Amino acid sequence: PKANLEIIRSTYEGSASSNAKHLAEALSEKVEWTEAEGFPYGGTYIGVEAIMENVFSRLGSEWNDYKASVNMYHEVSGKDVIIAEGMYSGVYKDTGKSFEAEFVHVWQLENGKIVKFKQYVDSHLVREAMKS
Amino acid sequence: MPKANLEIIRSTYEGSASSNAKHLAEALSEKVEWTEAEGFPYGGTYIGVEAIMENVFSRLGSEWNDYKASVNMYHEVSGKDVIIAEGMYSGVYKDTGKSFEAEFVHVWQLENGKIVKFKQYVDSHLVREAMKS
Ligand code: NA
Ligand code: NA
Repeated sequence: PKANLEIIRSTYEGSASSNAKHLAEALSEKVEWTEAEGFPYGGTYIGVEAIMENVFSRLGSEWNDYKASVNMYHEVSGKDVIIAEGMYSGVYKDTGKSFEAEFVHVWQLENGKIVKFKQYVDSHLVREAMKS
Repeated sequence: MPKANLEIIRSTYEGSASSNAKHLAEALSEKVEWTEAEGFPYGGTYIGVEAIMENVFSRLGSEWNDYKASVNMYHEVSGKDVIIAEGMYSGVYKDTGKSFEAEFVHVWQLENGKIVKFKQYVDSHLVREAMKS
């Protein structure tokens, strides 16, 4: 099997299509996916179909060029956990305002499947781009 | 020999505010660079303890009641002098009387037992909402 670090990098480091396919291939059936409360898509979603409807489809439809760029990956001692420090950027369609916001994503894997994801994000900056 | 990284970082959260502060001051390197998230009210990068206290901790103390950072997971990065803490802030903003809760991650880097870098990630919208009249 591919290393966990490689699996996680594969959800960010390629084209949008390769990233999306890689993520879907790696998600466990009952993956628990948490967007930060202050982020517009905040909440916890169980399974790929809820994640697509409530999160990724909206990142595509409400923003132009929504992008997540990782600056560091960290492998956690004594866990199957990968922590990514990164930056988001994008333009909110309704306002035309661009933003940048720093994030951390905490990924947990079991037997090489992604079983948990949690977003931490500088949500004030995201929300400011949404303000007319 | 210095104490373990994990021990040092835990000692900055797991006591009362007064001992946490003592422990942090004792562990900060002279060259520490400390970054608060841009969208957090005290956003910026601060060099050295004096700047950190002036711009960050003094204001957490003076502008809020019972500002607290509660850690839910401590992580140590394999083969690196990096500790990552996941947790929750809580507090009441004095000027509005509003309470908040917000999720954070803190990324700490050390060199030979002294903290050389800190970086805050925080759900800043929720903090900012408590500050609105
Ligand atoms: Na590990
Ligand atoms: Na106070």
